[PDB]
Order: sequence, then structure tokens, then C-alpha cells
Amino acid sequence: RPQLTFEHPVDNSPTPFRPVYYDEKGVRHVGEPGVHPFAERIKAVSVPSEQLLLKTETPYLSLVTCPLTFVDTVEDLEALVAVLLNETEIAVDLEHHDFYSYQGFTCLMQISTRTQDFIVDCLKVRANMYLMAPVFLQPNIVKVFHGAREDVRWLQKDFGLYIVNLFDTSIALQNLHMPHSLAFAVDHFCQVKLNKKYQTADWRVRPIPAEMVSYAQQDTHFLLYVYDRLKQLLLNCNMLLHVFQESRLLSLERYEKPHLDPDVTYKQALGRSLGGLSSSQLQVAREIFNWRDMAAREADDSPSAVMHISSVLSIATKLPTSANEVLKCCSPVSVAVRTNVMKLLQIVKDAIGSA
Repeated sequence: RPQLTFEHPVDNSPTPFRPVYYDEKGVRHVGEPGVHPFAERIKAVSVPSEQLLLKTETPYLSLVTCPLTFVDTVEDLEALVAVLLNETEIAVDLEHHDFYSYQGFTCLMQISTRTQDFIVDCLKVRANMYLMAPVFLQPNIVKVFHGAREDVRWLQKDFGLYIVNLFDTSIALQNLHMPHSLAFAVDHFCQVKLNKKYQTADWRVRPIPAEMVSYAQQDTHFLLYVYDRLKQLLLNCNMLLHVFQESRLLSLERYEKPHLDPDVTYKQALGRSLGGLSSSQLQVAREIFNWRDMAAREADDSPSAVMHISSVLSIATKLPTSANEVLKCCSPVSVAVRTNVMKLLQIVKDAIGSA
């Protein structure tokens, strides 16, 4: 559980997200709920004019001789931040974990420059990621991401990081009316087939095995060449400025804590599976689901790690009236369920017979 190594424990309560963030001077600020703290700066920022010209592409380097650095200390992160400050464009991607965490957390950050690749250990330097704010806030540095919707949110949630002059290569492909996955872009422009196998891997594991180091590196390694090729296609249709505009709108999106609606969320997750239930089974479905979300917040686990969705329906349908019967419905039994089996049993007991 990486959370136990966190310098700051995660607040999972149903309270709007309040961002704590650092500026380019490394000064700490406390933001406001529902307010993106860099909204005024992003809306007042121009695209660097050199980025809007037709330029020859810089091809990706060889994976055999391209320098790759694994960054997992503060000093190595700071050294990396100064290297990035001498670039006009960098390619960024993130790896994330959502099963054994309520809100989820970023596990790894990958960065490529025209001359080298970097892999940042977000877990080991979680508390120090704010040091990247001069790079992410620098308007003269374009930050290239491929399909950044979740990334934009993750950077906020975990590190108080915000992107000034984001360029999203997936938005470029959508605007050119063409396929837009990362694997597609790399195969279309570079004729390289990306390894599918590690998209759903456990990015919390340390050490990272060689195959996963290679997977992480290859997600950014070809992105600046892809960026150059999409720029030429957009100027060949101002479609290039439109894509920078759409990407800026995406950078204005805000992270918001998972939203539990005690009157609605259960229906959204159980959908059609609520048909065939009596009024008391429906009451049990709702209360088990609302309990599952509360217990998920407390354990800092996703609701699925507390109890599978079918287990919620199983309790509702079967109406277990003993701890063992409740344990049968909940298989595979989590610690959260085993420790609170009497509470789940009380939920069922308060609903059987006449209401």
C-alpha cells in the first residue's frame, strides 16, 4: 500500500476538492473549491509563435542508444526540472492506480525530450512533485500529452500541477477526423507496434521490471515526432491554432473528488440488475451500496476492493440473516467486510418483515 508512505494522508470525505499548489517560485498556496487556480493565467496565455510555423520533423531516437534516466530522489527530480527548462517542447504521460485507493493515485510520470527519456517515480517523490511547477507553468514550453483528460485531473489531485500550453495529440487526430489512440499514432507515423499487455498492470510495484520500464518509456519516446507530424497535417488543412485552443480548454478542467449521491449513485451502478426486486430488496440494495462507499472512503480502497458490485446485489436478493450467510454473498471477502459483517447483517435485519 503506497498510501502508508504518504507524507500527507488522503482526505476521502464527501467535501469538495480544495487544491494545495505551488507556483514557479516554489511558493505554497491554498486554493478554493470549484476554482482552477491557474484559470486566469491559462486564459491570458498565447501559443508560442515558433510552434505555429511549418517546420521539418525531428525523428524519434533509437531505443538502443537513447539515454533513459529513472528519477526517484528529490535532487534527481530538481536536476530533471532544469534540463526540461532548456526545451521548447516535452512529451508527458502518466501511469495510475485505482483499485486499492478510493480516489486513486498517480504512480509514474514519463517525460521525453528530443534528446532523451525520463521515468519519474511519483510515489517515491510524491511530496516533491510541486518542484515541476516551473516547467508545467512555463508558457514557452509546450507540454505534449496524448489523450490528457484523466492526466490533467490526476496532476491536480496528486501534486497541485497545472499545464500552461498543453497540446493534446489525441485532440489533433479527432480534429483531422482520424483514429486517435496512442498505439494508432505510433503505428501510423512511426510504424512501431506498442505493447498492449501493460496498460492494466499494477504500477504501484517497486522495482519496476524491465518490460514495464520499456512500456513506460515508449509511451512518450515517439510523442514529439508524432507532435511534429500532426502539426504539419493541421497546417495542411487555422486548424493548428484550433487544436491548441481545444487543448487549452482541456487544461482548464478541474479534478473533483468522487461524488456519492445517496439517492442516485446506487441506481447508476446497479442499473438493470435492480429489476425483479421487492421494495425491501431495493432498500437493502441502496443501503449496502451506500455502506460500501462509506467503508471504501475509510479503508482508502475503491468500492470494488471493498465488495464486488454483484455481491451488493447478492445481499439484496438473498437477504442473509447470519454473519456466515453475509460472508457467502461477499466472496471474495475483504477485510472491510469481515470486520464490519455485523453492520451489513444489521442493514438486512432492519429491512426484513414489514417496513
